[PDB]
Amino acid sequence: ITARTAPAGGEVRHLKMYAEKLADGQMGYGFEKGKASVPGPLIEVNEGDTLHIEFTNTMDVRASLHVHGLDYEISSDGTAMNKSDVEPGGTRTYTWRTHKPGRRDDGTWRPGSAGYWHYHDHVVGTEHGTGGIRNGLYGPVIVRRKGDVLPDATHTIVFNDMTINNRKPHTGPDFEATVGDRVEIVMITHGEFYHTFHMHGHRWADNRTGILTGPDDPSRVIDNKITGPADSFGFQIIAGEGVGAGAWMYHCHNQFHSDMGMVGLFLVKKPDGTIPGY
Amino acid sequence: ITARTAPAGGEVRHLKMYAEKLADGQMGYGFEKGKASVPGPLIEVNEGDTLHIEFTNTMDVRASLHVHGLDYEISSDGTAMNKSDVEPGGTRTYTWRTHKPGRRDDGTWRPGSAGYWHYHDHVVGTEHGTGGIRNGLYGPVIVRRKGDVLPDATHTIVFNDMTINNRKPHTGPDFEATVGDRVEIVMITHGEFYHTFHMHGHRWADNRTGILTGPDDPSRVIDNKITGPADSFGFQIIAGEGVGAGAWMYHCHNQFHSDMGMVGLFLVKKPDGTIPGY
Amino acid sequence: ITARTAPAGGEVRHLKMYAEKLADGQMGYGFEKGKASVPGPLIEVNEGDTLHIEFTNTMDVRASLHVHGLDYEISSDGTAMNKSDVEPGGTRTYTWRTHKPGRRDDGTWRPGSAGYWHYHDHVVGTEHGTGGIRNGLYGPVIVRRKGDVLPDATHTIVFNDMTINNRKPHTGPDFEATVGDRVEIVMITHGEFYHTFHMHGHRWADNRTGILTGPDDPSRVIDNKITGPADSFGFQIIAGEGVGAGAWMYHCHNQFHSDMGMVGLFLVKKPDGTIPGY
Ligand SMILES: [Cu+2]
Ligand SMILES: [Cu+2]
Ligand SMILES: [Cu+2]
Ligand SMILES: [Cu+2]
Ligand SMILES: [Cu+2]
Ligand SMILES: [Cu+2]
Ligand SMILES: [Cu+2]
Ligand SMILES: [Cu+2]
Ligand SMILES: [Cu+2]
Ligand SMILES: [Cu+2]
Ligand SMILES: [Cu+2]
Ligand SMILES: [Cu+2]
Ligand SMILES: [O-]
Ligand SMILES: [O-]
Ligand SMILES: [O-]
Repeated sequence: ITARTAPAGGEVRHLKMYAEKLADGQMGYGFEKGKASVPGPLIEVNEGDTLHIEFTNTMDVRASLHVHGLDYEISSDGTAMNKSDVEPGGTRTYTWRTHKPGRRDDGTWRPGSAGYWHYHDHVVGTEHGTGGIRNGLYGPVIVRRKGDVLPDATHTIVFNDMTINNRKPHTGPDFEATVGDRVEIVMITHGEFYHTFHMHGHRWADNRTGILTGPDDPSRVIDNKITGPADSFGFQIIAGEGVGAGAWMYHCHNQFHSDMGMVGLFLVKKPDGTIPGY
Repeated sequence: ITARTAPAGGEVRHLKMYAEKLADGQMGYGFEKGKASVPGPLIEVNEGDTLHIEFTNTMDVRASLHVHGLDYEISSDGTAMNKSDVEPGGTRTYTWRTHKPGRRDDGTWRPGSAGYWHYHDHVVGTEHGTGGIRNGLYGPVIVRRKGDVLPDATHTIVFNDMTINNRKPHTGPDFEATVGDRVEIVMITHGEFYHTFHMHGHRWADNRTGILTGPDDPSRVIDNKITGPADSFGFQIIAGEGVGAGAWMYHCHNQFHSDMGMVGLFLVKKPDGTIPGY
Repeated sequence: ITARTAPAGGEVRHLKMYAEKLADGQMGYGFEKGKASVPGPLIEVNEGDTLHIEFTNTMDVRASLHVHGLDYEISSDGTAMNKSDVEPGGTRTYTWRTHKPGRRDDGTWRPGSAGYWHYHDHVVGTEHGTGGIRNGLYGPVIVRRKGDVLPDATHTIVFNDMTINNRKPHTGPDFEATVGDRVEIVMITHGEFYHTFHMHGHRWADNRTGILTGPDDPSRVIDNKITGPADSFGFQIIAGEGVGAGAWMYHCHNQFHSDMGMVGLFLVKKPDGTIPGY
């Protein structure tokens, strides 16, 4: 493999995180005060890493951090129930652990933590984070397995109710690649709606990594994936592979949601920077 | 594998079953008159087993027994259309067969019956069982393949419209386990709604058994599964594996649905019997 | 395998196609003028084939042809944005290529084009084809991989909003087979609703072909499949295998949708042409 690959994990990483109310009314996570995003920052790690996150709630209401997929103790589940949220102005340290797969004492196979996951608030608005999530308190988490192929860039598309990334309808987000790039997309759904994520000109494997191991990988290949609230998948694609440059559309294929604004562009450029038709 | 495993099938099993109207308005299946449950009793069998069920309808309206997954002749499909429902007070013997996998004469591969299946009414309220299903006429069916790992206990979570197991909003069901137990979940959806089943602190394989065969199983690992009417999956988890004891929440992650009551507790206890925080 | 298998692709195929406004008000694709259908004709090809489709728009409104899964350049994505639709009375040649799977230069594994795909309009009603798709501008596309088992017949079932193949509620379509026939279903969903496709007495593998490769194929076996707008899968079944002849119901298991009309019959006949109960 001429491509970069993920190393074996086992680091103890540290991370400061904030929750901020944004001037537009939204709420967002950030790694630096004043630099909060919706979606929030991407956290990326290797199976075996441990992550300590000193999370500071800079808001006037309680807020929390809840993650999918990773190992955490109940003290870190981010729920009011388990006394795990954070009061206004407070600071709590959360810990996420990840393990490699392997055989258990009983001969059964323990799955690893690798995958395309995500984190979100669990206590704003309701004890399930309905307000925090609607407001933008969600972000992606990637856990890589030793050997995983690494992309040239990672992009996060979140269908949150009937928006992408909390944007006004019909305003993207667009993003750009050059024909040939190894583009990784993290796709997360939130809210009370169901969607189908469709991408013109490109397809991927409906498995953990979006990539087939080889000739024996039985995973289906698809260009259209159904998604429900708190579902998260990812894939990698070769921008324009076999199809060339262009303004490639991505959208929710729900005809109503398409019409109502859930559309963006994957702008795959030629080596000279141009996009056929423009 | 030092865990118990399912034996080869081939038995001819007999079963008596009833449909009763319950004092609280609902309708339920049972194995003994006066002991009907919503969800109904679990039927569990091995590939190759045959099941003769003498089903007696103790209600004042036609009722039936329709099963997913297993082999049955049209006389046992449980529809009014094919004359295989049951008159009030009547008694009828349904037969379900199961088979092992193996090679067909044409060299193709016939799948076996193994899986996480279910049974429900088909003629109450409408010719599609809408009333019976609404009222509680559904139950789980497990078909095991020789060698399948057996659990310490099995639990059935049914998302029926916007309830769990037909319970009142925000009333569980909760279950208890001890850190270390092998806990099997049978998850069934019924009605006119779509859901995502989420479970804190735990994850499983999105394949037939919920378990990875080993290092080569390409099955994706998830903690959030989308489900539609009459969908049915299952899985096993090691209670608290890598995360400890606690009041672990499970719910539909549809923000509206969890707000409206669709939440339960998976109480994983320390060996002293306690649950962190209480 | 003593059943017919798909050959290696590589042909350059040519195809003429029309969009016709039908007298009942719908819009359909056809291969011959005056012989348009909803669903439109089945296009079927082998990995490596190229297909040039001279598509003539016979209607009073712009219309287009957009395909899932296969390779196409941006000049052929069928969108207004990319100047790829067809004006009334106009004629445009779209091109679809397909490729075999194989190893990329970087050691990674490029998936082939094989699958159960589909094509539909992208510019009638809205820039997402909401009108065309509503009216019936959709059809199936199969891309076979060398060695794929071929069926005795293929049938296409489209859940379009709350109809099957744009039919009036409770009017089928029905299909006939003989016990033993190898029957292929192409299942496609369009519109703004979500569905579960259920079939009595039969089951299939939730992978690309609906078939297990053999004893090592980890794919789940199911009889009930969730589906969203622009989703497309297919499978093969042996009509009546292990269950006998009969009037086998297929429907959307959404209790509301089946009550509301989304039901059809798979009439599996005895060798004497009869159907148990009639
Ligand atoms: Cu939660
Ligand atoms: Cu959508
Ligand atoms: Cu498309
Ligand atoms: Cu969540
Ligand atoms: Cu049915
Ligand atoms: Cu729900
Ligand atoms: Cu969670
Ligand atoms: Cu059913
Ligand atoms: Cu599109
Ligand atoms: Cu439906
Ligand atoms: Cu059924
Ligand atoms: Cu489409
Ligand atoms: O599309
Ligand atoms: O959650
Ligand atoms: O059914």
